[PDB]
Amino acid sequence: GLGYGSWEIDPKDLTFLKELGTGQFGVVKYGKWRGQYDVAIKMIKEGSMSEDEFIEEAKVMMNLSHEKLVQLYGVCTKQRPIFIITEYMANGCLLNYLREMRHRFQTQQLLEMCKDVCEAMEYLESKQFLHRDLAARNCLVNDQGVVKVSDFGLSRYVLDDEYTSSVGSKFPVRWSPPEVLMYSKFSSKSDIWAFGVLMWEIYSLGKMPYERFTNSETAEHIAQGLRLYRPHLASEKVYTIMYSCWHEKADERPTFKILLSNILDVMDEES
Ligand SMILES: Cc1nn(C2CCOCC2)cc1-c1nc2nccc(-c3ccc4c(c3)CCC[C@@H]4NC(=O)c3nc(C(C)(C)C)no3)c2[nH]1
Repeated sequence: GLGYGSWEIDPKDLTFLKELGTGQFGVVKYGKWRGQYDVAIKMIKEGSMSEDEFIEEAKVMMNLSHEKLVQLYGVCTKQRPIFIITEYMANGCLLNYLREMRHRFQTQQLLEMCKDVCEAMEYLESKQFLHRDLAARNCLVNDQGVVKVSDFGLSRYVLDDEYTSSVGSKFPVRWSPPEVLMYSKFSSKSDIWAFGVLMWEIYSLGKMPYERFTNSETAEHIAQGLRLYRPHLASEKVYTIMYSCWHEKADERPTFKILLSNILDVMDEES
């Protein structure tokens, strides 16, 4: 009503029910909107976000819609802390889901998770919109086992130098290409490299990439041409696709449209 924009949700319409976890912007909770509809609510901790810049960008993010992207519903900005309201995903983050051995996933199921994420990324690529922190920890799973991409773009609004600096403790070193580590040069092709590492995470059931190395050692080894190698559950055809993401030259890595075609082809050959 009066005083609320299209983007704005009235926080008094929210009921808070459970805590889901804590991350870069603070606490995230599960709740209901108008006593009926499941939602997730990010409560943005004081000092953690460039708030005015995010609010202006939220207008662009409200127009991004795809079945394999976590859906933004709105924001609450007339009070602090500000809230970000999204679709609720009942089975939690992909990294923890992969690590639960009781699921005993079949190889067909693993390739379907890769396809879910590739569909989302092809859509963002079509709108020239980078994720910038693609990894299994930033994907979520719903009650039907469908994987969706979460928190795309939000890296631009983090005020913590240990996350933003390429030599900081929280920087995603193990998901980054050589030109990001050396010159901090981000592009569609750095999202491509990260997607290859995510495919490796899926087929490895959530092991840490380069698990015997530090971040510093990983950066040096990548520069010398070392790469991750084939997980036991990945076929030769699947490993070819993930490895194509790691070409030293950025312009020789595929697009997400090409990767999606390749994944569909392997599904037809291995199903
Ligand atoms: C967990 C969980 N368990 N369960 C069930 C499992 C079965 O038993 C009952 C509980 C459900 C969930 C669950 N559903 C969800 N739906 C929507 C969103 C979230 C969500 C998304 C992101 C984050 C969290 C939560 C919590 C930790 C921090 C994290 N990152 C950011 O906040 C952040 N990171 C960045 C960047 C990438 C910019 C650093 N920005 O914000 C959801 N979590």
